Amino acid sequence: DRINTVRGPITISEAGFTLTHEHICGSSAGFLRAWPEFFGSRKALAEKAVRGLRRARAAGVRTIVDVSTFDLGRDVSLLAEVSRAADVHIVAATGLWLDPPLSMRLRSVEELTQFFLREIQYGIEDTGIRAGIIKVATTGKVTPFQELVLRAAARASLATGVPVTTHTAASQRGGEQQAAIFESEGLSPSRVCIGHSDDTDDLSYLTALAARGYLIGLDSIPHSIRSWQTRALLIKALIDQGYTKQILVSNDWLFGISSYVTNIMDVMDSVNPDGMAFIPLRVIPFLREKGIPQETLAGITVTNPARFLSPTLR
Amino acid sequence: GDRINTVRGPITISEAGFTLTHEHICGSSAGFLRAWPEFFGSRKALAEKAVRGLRRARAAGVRTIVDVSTFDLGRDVSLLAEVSRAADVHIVAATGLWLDPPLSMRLRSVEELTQFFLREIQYGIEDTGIRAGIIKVATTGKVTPFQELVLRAAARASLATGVPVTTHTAASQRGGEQQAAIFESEGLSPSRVCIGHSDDTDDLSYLTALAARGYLIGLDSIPHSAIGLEDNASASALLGIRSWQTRALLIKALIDQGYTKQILVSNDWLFGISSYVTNIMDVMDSVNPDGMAFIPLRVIPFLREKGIPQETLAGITVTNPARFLSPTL
Ligand SMILES: C[As](C)(=O)[O-]
Ligand SMILES: C[As](C)(=O)[O-]
Ligand SMILES: [Zn+2]
Ligand SMILES: [Zn+2]
Ligand SMILES: [Zn+2]
Ligand SMILES: [Zn+2]
Repeated sequence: DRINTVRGPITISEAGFTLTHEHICGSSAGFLRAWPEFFGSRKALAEKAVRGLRRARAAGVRTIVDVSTFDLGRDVSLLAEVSRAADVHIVAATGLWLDPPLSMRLRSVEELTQFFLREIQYGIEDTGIRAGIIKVATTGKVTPFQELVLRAAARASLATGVPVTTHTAASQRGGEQQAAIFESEGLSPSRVCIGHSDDTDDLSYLTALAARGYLIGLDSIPHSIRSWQTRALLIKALIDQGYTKQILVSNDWLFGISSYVTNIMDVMDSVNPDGMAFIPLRVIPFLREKGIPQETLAGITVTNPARFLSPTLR
Repeated sequence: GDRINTVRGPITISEAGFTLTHEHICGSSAGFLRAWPEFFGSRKALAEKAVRGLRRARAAGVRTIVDVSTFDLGRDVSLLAEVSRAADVHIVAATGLWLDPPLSMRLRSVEELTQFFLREIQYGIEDTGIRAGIIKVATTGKVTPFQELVLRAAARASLATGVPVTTHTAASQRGGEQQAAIFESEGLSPSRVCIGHSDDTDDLSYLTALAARGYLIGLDSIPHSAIGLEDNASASALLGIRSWQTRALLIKALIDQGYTKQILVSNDWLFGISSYVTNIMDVMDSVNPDGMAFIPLRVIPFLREKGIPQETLAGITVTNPARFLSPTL
């Protein structure tokens, strides 16, 4: 019924057109606070994000899910500020990505479950802002620590109804091992989005996951040696197979980046000047031109994220 | 010249008094104390514990500690300021990087890292206005490419500000020699550098050779010992199984070799720890219930009894830290 955002709870019907995998800033824990000049300034980064969210809004977007975890340097205070100024809802994430510090890597599954629960049930830091999604990430065949993270994420999800969303290497079919771990925990696939799934041409891998009830996160379409149109046709391919209700689409864009080489943000913006508006301005019309009907597109961009984000244990 | 940055502002170096040069309020990770304070019970619980412990150290004669927690050890300078003020003990904060840099640090150039260290020294840490008075760096065995960048940025920051450098070593690996070589290649004076965790080894040839070059020698983990705890693999790995007396004897050894002016002594204690196994703080607190008061209450009398003059012990615990911390270029 209600989804937590960085400005408080909203009803399902208020979410509207939702981008389910995005970032205000891709960074590291404490980094934005310790070295804001890395981004010019905190004000400059905020202003860029407000402009970018208002552009997304004018292209029809009403909500984004920021899947920046603790170790991606999530600053929910920043998220709240730019959400307010852009009038775009932002759902914040708990979980762990691929750069956990020692204080996280040395935790038990039980400890990590408490941490994820605290961010969902109590709030993030001292802000009272509660996470509405759990983000996790794996590499290869899943490390021992990543297995603990996935199990902790399943248990937090099962306690709260909040969904899980993942980082994979699609070229390694990494969703398969993630699914196996989630199902061993008793998690329903309909609570899970297997993400970065547009980085493959292996349709049979995606269909098999969709048939098992997973949400398929076709979430990095503008990250272009495959063209974006090729990635976008995976959306059409899953629709054509009758799995429209399993599709989630996004840009995986960011407004600031420090967890990579300096000035990569500049390179990225020059390649995709549309930013988070790439899905609604380029991918949706491309799909219309391929004959996908309005009702289907609305299903994918409004109905599917609402069903996914609404906390549910059914 | 004669003023040093503390988390309550600049003090003249005559106000530093008895100084523990390698300590921690909390051993953690960037962002961690603010995201998960319940890991330590609560933030208030941790602050209260630190204040009790610092007040006891103060009763025992300690006037200043140097908290050598960096960004990636989860340094929260607001917490340092809160507990410094309440215990009325000076705390010097650190910039630099330890052994757990996140990607956003690991991918930076030497010039970027230099700017980051200079920001924390010359401008302030985060938005607090509190300036670091020391640069902490760390290496393991062979220095990694990234650690080499960190050590060069530290040297450059020190040369620009006069602020000293203090290091983490694996002393069993004679790590200070690789560190010293890099520092000297940048033109850094050894008198601006403390080679830390040097009490982790009994190799007096290694220690005296560094001392002879003008390095400060950090004998900084004296109460660290898992003797009696040999069935505890994690505590043994961290604390070692050499006795505190064995560690303390290195202080007398370096004095006896003529290097009194090169010795810095500390506990390397902490009031909270998240960057290791859960329960390690409780284990440590049972090994050493004196906490940071261990140096003045145990080690100083031990050395006296060996016949070391009071004046020598006062030079080590007061004069050497003052000379080390006073910005000098
Ligand atoms: C921060 As990412 C490139 O895993 O979406
Ligand atoms: C935080 As330590 C054990 O390197 O002093
Ligand atoms: Zn990812
Ligand atoms: Zn992402
Ligand atoms: Zn150390
Ligand atoms: Zn230390």
